[PDB]
Amino acid sequence: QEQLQQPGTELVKPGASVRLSCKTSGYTFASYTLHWVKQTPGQGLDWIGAIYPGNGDTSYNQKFKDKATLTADKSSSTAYMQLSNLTSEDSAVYYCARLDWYFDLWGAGTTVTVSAAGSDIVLTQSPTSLAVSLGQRATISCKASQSVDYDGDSYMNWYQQKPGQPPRLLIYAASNLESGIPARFSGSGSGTDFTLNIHPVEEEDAATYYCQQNNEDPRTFGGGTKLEIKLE
Ligand SMILES: [Cl-]
Ligand SMILES: [Cl-]
Ligand code: NA
Ligand code: NA
Repeated sequence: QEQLQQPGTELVKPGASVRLSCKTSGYTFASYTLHWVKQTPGQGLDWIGAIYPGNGDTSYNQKFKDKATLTADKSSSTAYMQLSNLTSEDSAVYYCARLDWYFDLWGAGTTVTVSAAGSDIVLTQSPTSLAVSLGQRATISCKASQSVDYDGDSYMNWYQQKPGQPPRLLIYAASNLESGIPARFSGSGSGTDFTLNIHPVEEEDAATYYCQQNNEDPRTFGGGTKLEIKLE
């Protein structure tokens, strides 16, 4: 089975550097781009950059160009991201993943806790949290600052992250259910406006949902919507 394995936690000091690892298995490491993603409560997910492990070629989001360095070690099938000059602003969970929807695969993420006691497309989700009773409908909006469409296809996906589990693809290209996702989920929209629907909601559906566009670089994500069950 294909896996990306990341250590759970790194507790680190301001000003230090930390090297995060992503040990891959179950597929040819050299042949698939790997991406790294930062998660925070307020900013949702941020695309850091990506590496093609076969040759080591990298691309970085301008905002992380000095903070992150991506490398790949083909002899151990492991990708690494160094974060340098740590500050409190680096405390976050960092995932490695294959982000193209057809190869969707996520590691469980490494929590990096920096501890000292002392024209990109913007995606806006609405609401950012909601509680819905069992059996009822959850509806969540994602709006982009510019169109994410090309040739009649929307380059926008939705991701779900259930509590304690890695993120996973839920809907790709606006309206397609990923394999294995239940029929109670549905997605609509085009251009700049998209909507996720879940009905009837079940307990398993409690999760954080994120939209993402990959029409233009850098790939960007919404800030996340946390759905809970409203106990009745
Ligand atoms: Cl809102
Ligand atoms: Cl269902
Ligand atoms: Na391998
Ligand atoms: Na596939």
